[PDB]
Amino acid sequence: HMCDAFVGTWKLVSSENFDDYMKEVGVGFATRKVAGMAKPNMIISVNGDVITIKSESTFKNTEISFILGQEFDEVTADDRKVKSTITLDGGVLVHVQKWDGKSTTIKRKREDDKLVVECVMKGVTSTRVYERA
Ligand SMILES: Cn1nc(CSc2ccc(Cl)cc2)cc1O
Repeated sequence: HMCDAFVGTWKLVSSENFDDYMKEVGVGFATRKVAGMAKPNMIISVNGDVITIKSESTFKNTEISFILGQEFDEVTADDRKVKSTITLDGGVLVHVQKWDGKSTTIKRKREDDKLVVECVMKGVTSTRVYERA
């Protein structure tokens, strides 16, 4: 019910430090270049307890479906095989991905009419701002 503020179709309007985030994650040069060019839409829906987040771009369409607090396997757009858990903490969707003894966290929050996505890998944060399509 509260997760309703996230539901809809969103379009990327700005990005900061995404290349640096991808470097910290271990993404190679060619994938960074093509992924960094993408202007994805993010489509979020809910059906009962199941949340679906789709990312659609010229680089790589992805779709994850999950229940809050319940681990799932995810193949990321850059082809990492990760174990993911997504929870809703104080109104923020918090997505933790674990692989090869590493961890990254993606937070999605509503701020004004934006959906702000913060991606953190060690000390490196990328901020990506989406608005309604
Ligand atoms: C935060 N984020 N992630 C994507 C998918 S593309 C992607 C590429 C490389 C990495 Cl490391 C993560 C994601 C699009 C977007 O706004």
